[PDB]
Amino acid sequence: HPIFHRGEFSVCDSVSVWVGDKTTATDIKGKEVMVLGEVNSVFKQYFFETKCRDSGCRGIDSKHWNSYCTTTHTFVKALTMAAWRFIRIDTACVCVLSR
Amino acid sequence: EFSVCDSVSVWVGDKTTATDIKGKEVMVLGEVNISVFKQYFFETKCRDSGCRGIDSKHWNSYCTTTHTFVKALTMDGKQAAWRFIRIDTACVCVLSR
DNA sequence: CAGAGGACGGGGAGCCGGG
DNA sequence: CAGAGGACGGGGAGCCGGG
Repeated sequence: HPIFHRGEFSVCDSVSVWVGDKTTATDIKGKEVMVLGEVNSVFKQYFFETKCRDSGCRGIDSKHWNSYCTTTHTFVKALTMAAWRFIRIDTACVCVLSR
Repeated sequence: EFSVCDSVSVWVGDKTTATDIKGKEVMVLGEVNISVFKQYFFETKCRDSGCRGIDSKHWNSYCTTTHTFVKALTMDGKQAAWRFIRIDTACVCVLSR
């Protein structure tokens, strides 16, 4: 999904990228932290990030609704400065409504 | 304000099995070392009709759970291996017609 | 190191989790 | 075990990434 060959598409478009160069982050606490290049046997730290691409979300009933596309976040462990902590990684592009 | 597709988020700390980024089933180890830590994962997914707020007249629609990839310490034979596994991460709306 | 309401959700840092 | 195209997206295991 979306099942393209069947004509499907997201309400909000996203872009996904692998992030190998991360140096600072906001942690789960809401505080800014330094993220290490490598963690221990030894690995580079990589994060899969997915952001809103781009108004309004596609396919919305504008007679009843305001809408916008926004980036939501998950929490992924990372070695940070040394502590093993949850950090905010962008993860989807979802559609939020009102009025 | 609310989502077009309602999600539920939860902490999971009892994951023994998962699908890895290759598409293959793998065993997830209880704990990982540095001082030891349990592996917990943040998982978000759809709860449940179309999505909410959609122009029904013109569009079919459904809510679906999307996934991200998170490293975890996994069993590979008699060795430990640090592999990306698939984790539910959001609920989004897919359109058609 | 010390939870949860209203119906036609709730345990572990101002943390994660609204016709 | 060695990339990318139509236009009013592209590098590192069937892997990640459509009026």
